[PDB]
Amino acid sequence: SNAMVVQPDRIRCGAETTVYVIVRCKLDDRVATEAEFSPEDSPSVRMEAKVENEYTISVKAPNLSSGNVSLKIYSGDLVVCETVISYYTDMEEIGNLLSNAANPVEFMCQAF
Amino acid sequence: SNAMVVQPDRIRCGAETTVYVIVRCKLDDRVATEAEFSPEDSPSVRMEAKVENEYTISVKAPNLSSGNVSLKIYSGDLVVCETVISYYTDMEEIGNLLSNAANPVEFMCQAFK
Repeated sequence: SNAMVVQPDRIRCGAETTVYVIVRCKLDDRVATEAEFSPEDSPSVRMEAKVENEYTISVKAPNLSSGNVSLKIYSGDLVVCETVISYYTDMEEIGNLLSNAANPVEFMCQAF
Repeated sequence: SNAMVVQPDRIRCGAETTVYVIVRCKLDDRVATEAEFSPEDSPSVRMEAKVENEYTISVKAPNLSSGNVSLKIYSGDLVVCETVISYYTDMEEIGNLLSNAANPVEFMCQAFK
């Protein structure tokens, strides 16, 4: 799409995180740039976004609950990025890290 | 410096990860760009680095051991970025996340619920 990368696409709940969106089309530095975070079962949230450069937008992600959140970025009534970013809690990530670090396929003495 | 942001600056050991560097000065598109990862007790690893745009470089980070790694970005004999990135393991991050809880009763209630 037009959004090359949304770094990071995963956000930890409660942690102040800055999301960076690199764009392929040079952004118009004359229009207004804002972001919209839409959770699953919650009203949308309108965050002001900073234009770091002709291809880079930054936004301080809001403290939302766990689950998936849709991220839109309007560069002046024009959607320059439409993607989904996921929120997660500390316990969720600890459980995923244990499920990853406790895998007998990671041992594999011969791996065959 | 010339590196506005280097994201991510932390890399999980097993997970293949792409690092993005935003530069303050225009990049020459027609010049070969590479990266140099210097670990603490290991020889440096050189990687092909893609110039994504006039201000953005991307590089696939190599699978290194945990600790701090120095990242140098060369735009053809020209150092455009010099920063440090940290490698971490699964258990290290588990400990870091546990260190963020309020009190042990919280973690116990969340574990036994």
